[PDB]
Amino acid sequence: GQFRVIGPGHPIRALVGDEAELPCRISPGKNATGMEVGWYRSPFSRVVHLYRNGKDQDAEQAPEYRGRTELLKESIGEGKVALRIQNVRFSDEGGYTCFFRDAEYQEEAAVELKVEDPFYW
Repeated sequence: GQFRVIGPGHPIRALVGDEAELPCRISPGKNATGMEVGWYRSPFSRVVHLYRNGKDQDAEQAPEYRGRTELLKESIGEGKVALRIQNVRFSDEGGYTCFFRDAEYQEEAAVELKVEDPFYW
């Protein structure tokens, strides 16, 4: 085996109508720009976002995420990425799984999203 994939040890907190950033990275950090990086949605494992061969693969993500997601690559050269989901809604709450795949090697990490409507604060 090679690297492990890890996410934050806390849930991500987002507000309805705003953006949420779900981070994940490989450890130890190394260049992931050339790897396949993906995010899937619990519990049917629908694809939230898939990056491969240096491109976001719009056609491979589930229809509902089209136009709502971006993979932030600022730190991908150091093995870290963040899935940015726009216009968050309560239905986005829950579990997500991130994965980094290098050739035949792949690892994953679980990320949880909590959502609140600030109007009701």
